[PDB]
Amino acid sequence: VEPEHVQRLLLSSREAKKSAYCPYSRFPVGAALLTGDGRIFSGCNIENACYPLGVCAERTAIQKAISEGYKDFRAIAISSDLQEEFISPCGACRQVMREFGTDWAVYMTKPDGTFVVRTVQELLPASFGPEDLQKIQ
Amino acid sequence: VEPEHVQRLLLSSREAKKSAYCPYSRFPVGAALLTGDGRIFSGCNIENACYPLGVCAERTAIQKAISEGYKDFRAIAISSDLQEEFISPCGACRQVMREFGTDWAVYMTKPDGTFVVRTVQELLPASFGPEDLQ
Amino acid sequence: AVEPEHVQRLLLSSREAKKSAYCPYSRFPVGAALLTGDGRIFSGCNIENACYPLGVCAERTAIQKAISEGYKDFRAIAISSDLQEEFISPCGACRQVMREFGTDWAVYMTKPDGTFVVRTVQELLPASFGPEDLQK
Amino acid sequence: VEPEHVQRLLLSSREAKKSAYCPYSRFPVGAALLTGDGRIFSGCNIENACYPLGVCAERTAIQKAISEGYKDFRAIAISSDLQEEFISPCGACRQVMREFGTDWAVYMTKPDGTFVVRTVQELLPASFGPEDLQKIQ
Ligand SMILES: O=C1C=CN([C@@H]2O[C@H](CO)[C@@H](O)[C@H]2O)C(=O)C1
Ligand SMILES: O=C1C=CN([C@@H]2O[C@H](CO)[C@@H](O)[C@H]2O)C(=O)C1
Ligand SMILES: O=C1C=CN([C@@H]2O[C@H](CO)[C@@H](O)[C@H]2O)C(=O)C1
Ligand SMILES: O=C1C=CN([C@@H]2O[C@H](CO)[C@@H](O)[C@H]2O)C(=O)C1
Ligand SMILES: [Zn+2]
Ligand SMILES: [Zn+2]
Ligand SMILES: [Zn+2]
Ligand SMILES: [Zn+2]
Repeated sequence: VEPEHVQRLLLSSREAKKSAYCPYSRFPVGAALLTGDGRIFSGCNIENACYPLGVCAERTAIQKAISEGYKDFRAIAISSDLQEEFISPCGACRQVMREFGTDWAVYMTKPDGTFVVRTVQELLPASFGPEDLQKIQ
Repeated sequence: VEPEHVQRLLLSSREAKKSAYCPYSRFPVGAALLTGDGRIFSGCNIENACYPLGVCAERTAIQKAISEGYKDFRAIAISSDLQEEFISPCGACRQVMREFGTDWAVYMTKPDGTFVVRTVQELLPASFGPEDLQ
Repeated sequence: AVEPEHVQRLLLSSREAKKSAYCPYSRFPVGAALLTGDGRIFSGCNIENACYPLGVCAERTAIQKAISEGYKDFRAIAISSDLQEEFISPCGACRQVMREFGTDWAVYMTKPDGTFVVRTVQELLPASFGPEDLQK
Repeated sequence: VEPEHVQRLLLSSREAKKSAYCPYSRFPVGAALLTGDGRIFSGCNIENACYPLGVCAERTAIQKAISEGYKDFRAIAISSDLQEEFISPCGACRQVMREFGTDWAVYMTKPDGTFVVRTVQELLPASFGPEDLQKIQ
């Protein structure tokens, strides 16, 4: 029913959630990042005794990709155990997503397979970015 | 919000920028928060040798306000030295703002005094929030 | 060292600061108070977020408050929590922020009964990364 | 001459530095993490226009490992272009390392291959950790 790449995205994010390290919130989250060439990098939240030091599924996935040399992203899907709410990315992840482009898709899903799609631009209007430090020239 | 407050808020934000500790970016930023009862808490960005450990002006101000017992905010103004564009809050700050409501105002200014106003909701659509964990 | 008077003021201040803690997620309130060179005290408490990574520790709330007011000379900082049988220790992120402003100052890790362990920033963060590494 | 695992760590850390996304500080850092079963996970610092949203090499590597299901870490090496100074992990990274043990090694290096090794414990004494949050005490 859904395009093949969307199927891959949803399945990978749901699978990625199994590796979540969240003994404090018991709120497992998984993510699957799709690059331009078709490769997928997965991620999950990894908390810390000192809450502020944890990391979200999206950034774990984006950080993995970049460390591997991939900066061209097409889309990223997110999965959680919230059955009645589309899992949405926090502002911090939106900012990191934005560092690598505003024109890519974020699939906010539910366990049943349903989802909402918004671009990074829509998720982060009038975004602060590289231009602020006059880095685009 | 009362224009009397808006002005005091905008000035406080620029004044706060003078304390900025940003020897790495050399991009100082100030912010001023207005609570529901008219009290104003300001803040500035404080960087660190290891970049990830720095903090933004908005959060410095919000964190200050909360530590003083205030959690009901009406607006927050931001000021920087960037001439070409209105200084807007990074996603992390938008998420901290959201933690305490989506209906308040964010004043994104330019050094000359002009600005654009947007609510926390408009800056962080379809947000993740407290209700996700309740 | 630091006079028992300032230490008591720091101690009472951190404990009092802990009352404002915003921590509905962990329900682990923490308070902190730092002493500047001129004797002024600034306090803070942890402030969490629905998305855990966006919270902040009590020490950084205090330090950032101090700096925002123009103070960057610290003599000592005291931390307090509800942990009965354990001295509350600052996390690594806070130690690194403390280090940005010196390594020779004192950190007081306390218990709810007033007992404490004191260590310098240098001792809590040895062979540290710092501003000097970016100059060279 | 160093033990094979040390050579691998040193070399991987050096190679991972090439993927560093650090246009703001222009200070590239690489890290390599050795797990108990011998697998190595690399990472690099990934900055953001808004400085606070950046991530260090050590955590990029640790998060990669955990996302893949590895929590038993044996050692991690760090590399930078700092010629006459062993690159040291920031306090934030030492806290993340500590979440997964205090008794493993950290190799702080220089480009010439020389290094200083300390355990997580020595780099983060009287640390705050998971047990401080245990329900019963
Ligand atoms: O969309 C997202 C919302 C939240 N989280 C993670 O969920 C836990 C609770 O905030 C934390 O571990 C937090 O990082 C994500 O990883 C993604
Ligand atoms: O030494 C300290 C240890 C932890 N914390 C705070 O405690 C909660 C649980 O990690 C989080 O809110 C965390 O920030 C401090 O504020 C100080
Ligand atoms: O809206 C804002 C944009 C950026 N910053 C700060 O500016 C520096 C460059 O990213 C960093 O110190 C960053 O924290 C703020 O304080 C507020
Ligand atoms: O040991 C380390 C010290 C610093 N960093 C990174 O170097 C840049 C300067 O703070 C930042 O990008 C910072 O994250 C590392 O990744 C490792
Ligand atoms: Zn996030
Ligand atoms: Zn910010
Ligand atoms: Zn801390
Ligand atoms: Zn680090």
